[PDB]
Amino acid sequence: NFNVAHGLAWSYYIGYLRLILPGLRARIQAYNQRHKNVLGGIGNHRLHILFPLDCGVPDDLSVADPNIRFLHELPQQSADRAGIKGRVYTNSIYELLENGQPAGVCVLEYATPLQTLFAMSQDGRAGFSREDRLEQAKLFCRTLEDILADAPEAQNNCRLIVYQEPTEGGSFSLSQEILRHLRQEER
Amino acid sequence: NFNVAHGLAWSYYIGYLRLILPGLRARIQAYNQRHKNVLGGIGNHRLHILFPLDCGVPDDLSVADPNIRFLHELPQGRVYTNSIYELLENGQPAGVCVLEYATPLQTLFAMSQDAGFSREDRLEQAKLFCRTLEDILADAPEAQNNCRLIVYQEPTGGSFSLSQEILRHLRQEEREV
Ligand SMILES: Nc1nc2c(ncn2[C@@H]2O[C@H]3COP(=O)(O)O[C@@H]4[C@@H](O)[C@H](n5cnc6c(N)ncnc65)O[C@H]4COP(=O)(O)O[C@@H]3[C@H]2O)c(=O)[nH]1
Repeated sequence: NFNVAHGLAWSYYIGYLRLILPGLRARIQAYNQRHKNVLGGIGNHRLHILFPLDCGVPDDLSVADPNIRFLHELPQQSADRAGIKGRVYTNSIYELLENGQPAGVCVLEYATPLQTLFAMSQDGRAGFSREDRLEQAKLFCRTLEDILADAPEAQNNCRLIVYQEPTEGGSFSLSQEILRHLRQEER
Repeated sequence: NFNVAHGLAWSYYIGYLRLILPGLRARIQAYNQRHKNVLGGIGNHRLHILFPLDCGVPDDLSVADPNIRFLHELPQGRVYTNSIYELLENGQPAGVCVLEYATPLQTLFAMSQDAGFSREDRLEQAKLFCRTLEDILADAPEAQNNCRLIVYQEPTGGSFSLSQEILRHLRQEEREV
């Protein structure tokens, strides 16, 4: 039984989003304070989560797209978690380039449960192919969104950036996709 | 839909157990080399995962039992650290091991506190989570030999001694070595 998406959504919400999002805005503030009249401030205070519905996450997106560039990590959030003293949650600020110059800066990351789905389709078991990985990833996204619609505070502290990928041409820039979202929160 | 246990089991094995267990021996013996002549070695090389079925998972193990005292961190993108604890019995140290809870049970717990999820629903997801993960471990001798579930049903305050439950499993593991 590989019907796993509902689990992934509730696990992501309770085990990460609802634990890390109430502290995010203060760790962005803290970082702005440490480098205020040097680095320049992060204005957008929401966590940007990439959701590639093919479940293709690279281990270093900075080296993936040359228009996405690691800036700094936020101040760490260390916490005792279920017997693990000092479990560490870290988050990263990235810069986005457009047509040469910089154009965006935000706290950004991939939705980690999509890696789970990815490993599941590669593990050699019988009834879980990319087809199923695809429908699981969309059910995951759907359920997580349903969950956030009933959590206004968490919904106001992050932004979900969902996209498929054309596996052919330059039909898609991920920086372009992120920049459009940042210019929608514009509003 | 609250059939969550299946996603919890696959999540916990694929995104954690599968990724930390292979290099657990090496972190232990690096610790043993660092701390041999002073703090002392860690004999038992396996991760011990507490699995309370009532989903009572405090973040500090000493709060669940004063006889479980933190000894030292097991050190070492995304970072994975663990905690070595020592078990007191009759006021004296009786066992040492890398020990932690199965964090996803906290997901089950918070779901019951809400929506559409009751305490019995929770207990049955906890039991389904347990069976599926144990099904997965039986299929992965690699991972199966380097961890141990410690499954129990008491609210971890009482005349139930969680430290005794752990010391029991620790001795049984020494027996089949
Ligand atoms: N980006 C990011 N995501 C995280 C982090 N911690 C958790 N998550 C996400 O939320 C997890 C569910 O939280 P939980 O701690 O209850 O999970 C359980 C947790 O008990 C265990 N685990 C994973 N990493 C660690 C860890 N570093 N330390 C201790 N336990 C860990 O295995 C986790 C499932 O891993 P996963 O597939 O990455 O699952 C999502 C994972 O997508 C994190 O630090 N960074």
